[PDB]
Amino acid sequence: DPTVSKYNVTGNNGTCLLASMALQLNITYLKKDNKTVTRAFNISPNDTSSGSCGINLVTLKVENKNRALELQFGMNASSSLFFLQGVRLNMTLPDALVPTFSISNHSLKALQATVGNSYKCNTEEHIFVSKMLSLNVFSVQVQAFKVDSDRFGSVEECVQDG
Ligand SMILES: *[C@@H]1O[C@H](CO)[C@@H](O)[C@H](O)[C@H]1NC(C)=O
Ligand SMILES: *[C@@H]1O[C@H](CO)[C@@H](O)[C@H](O)[C@H]1NC(C)=O
Ligand SMILES: *[C@@H]1O[C@H](CO)[C@@H](O)[C@H](O)[C@H]1NC(C)=O
Ligand SMILES: *[C@@H]1O[C@H](CO)[C@@H](O)[C@H](O)[C@H]1NC(C)=O
Repeated sequence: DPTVSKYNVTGNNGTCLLASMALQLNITYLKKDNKTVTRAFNISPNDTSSGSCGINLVTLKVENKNRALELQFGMNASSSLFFLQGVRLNMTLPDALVPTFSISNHSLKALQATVGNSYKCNTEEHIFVSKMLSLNVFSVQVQAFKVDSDRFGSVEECVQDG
């Protein structure tokens, strides 16, 4: 299993993202020898993390020498819901036909919960990013935008955990 890592993003108005989650990139690509391969790359506890705050956009970037993954969270003030709305990936794969590439999708809606509550799920979710890339959220507790007393709000647990 991927390792559960903790994340805290703080900016001008304090903490805007709390997360405890295990993540894995599942990528299908063409190797130099013209063959297709599918590999998993776990987000490592060792990765460098950072992020940014705002009232429309909250980001978390996890990176190392060969890879940078950015999660973008959005929210709808009229509904007071937050959600993962985007994924950006930069990667270098030495054995790929195209070694250095990017994959993105900014039309996502996952990990959705009420603003002021936290999203929690222990059931693996394979989030489609492109035909060739999924973000596997192996387990997660996450909260974006509004954070009170620097801790998770009440849990909204995915139905599948039942
Ligand atoms: C902080 O709050 C102010 C006032 O609510 C808002 O205008 C500003 O965009 C917020 N900044 C961040 C980084 O969330
Ligand atoms: C990917 O690389 C481009 C160009 O260097 C950069 O603008 C972008 O922020 C990078 N994306 C991530 C998620 O680091
Ligand atoms: C934002 O919330 C309002 C109120 O529920 C709704 O009318 C609107 O369609 C929502 N936007 C999106 C993108 O869901
Ligand atoms: C991005 O993800 C959304 C949600 O699954 C999907 O509807 C859309 O087709 C995706 N875009 C691409 C280019 O894969």
